[PDB]
Amino acid sequence: LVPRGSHMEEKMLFDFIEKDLSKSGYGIYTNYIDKSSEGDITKGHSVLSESEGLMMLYSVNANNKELFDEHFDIVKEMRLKNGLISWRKEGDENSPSSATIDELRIIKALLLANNRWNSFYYKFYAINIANSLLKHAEENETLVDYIDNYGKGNTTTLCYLDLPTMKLLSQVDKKWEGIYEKSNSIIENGKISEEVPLYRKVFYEETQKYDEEENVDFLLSTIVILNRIEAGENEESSIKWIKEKFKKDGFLVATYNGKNGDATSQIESPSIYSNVALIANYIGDKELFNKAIDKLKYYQIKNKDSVLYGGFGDEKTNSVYSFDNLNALLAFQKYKD
Ligand SMILES: [Mg+2]
Ligand SMILES: [Mg+2]
Repeated sequence: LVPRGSHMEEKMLFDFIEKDLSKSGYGIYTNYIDKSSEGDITKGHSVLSESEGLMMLYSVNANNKELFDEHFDIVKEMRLKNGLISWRKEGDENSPSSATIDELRIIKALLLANNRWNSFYYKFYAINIANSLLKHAEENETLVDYIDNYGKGNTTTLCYLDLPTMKLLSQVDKKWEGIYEKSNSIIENGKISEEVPLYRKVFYEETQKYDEEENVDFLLSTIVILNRIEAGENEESSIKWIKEKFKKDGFLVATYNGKNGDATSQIESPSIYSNVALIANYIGDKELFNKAIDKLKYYQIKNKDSVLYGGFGDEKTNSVYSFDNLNALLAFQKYKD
């Protein structure tokens, strides 16, 4: 009953990300190794604003203003002439393109930071980004995924529709209510089936229709589900489906058949388990939460002699993805034992 080694997993994982996947003043690397042997992967030590946005969310949750500011300073330098944050940098070069989901994740961290630390600067900077999203990515109240200096795409991935950020934005300015309402309508009209109450992957603004994939991308649906509930919307049937599936298979994998709900992949991911844990945390489901956390504990590299100690990835090849590690850090942050 006296806690022993509380927050150990979080510490180990933060230590790995800070010492082994980061460079001071530069940011969080996308992969542990910049170039794989044989050259298949080549930009491992680029920095994604995805990674930075995740670390900012973690910092505000951790009430760590110093760490928050250190990653926000890197993001400010990734800002492009259109007001959006670049998707990626390599050394000193920013990519001229942006993804809506990264912009919205950063706006969310900034608005949370303003609420937490009473610092208007974060809020004003978030507004600049948000106004640029409206100017550059919006079409009939729908935000499209992709934006560069020449124009924008015409597809909307449902996991990009960050309802919680749009809700926060609506509290600052009413123009965001229409965006929230359209986004939520896209989500609500995109259920896969009654048997498998997960979500479509993409919405096509031109036809107002969804993809027709037979398989559900599970990670993406967990993102949509987490977004829905944090914004106060209803996900009772989807969460039941996840809880039943996790209970019956004993694991969750990358894809399921949209008709009958059978696993169609053998691949597990720390990002899937992270999201399931964040969902369970949010709704107060302790059993689901522990089940998801147990998977993350199991896959975390526990070997003190591995350079990957504390992290997630393949010990044999030193293959590591920042995205899985950062999502795991967010889940372990909720784990109090
Ligand atoms: Mg422990
Ligand atoms: Mg280390």
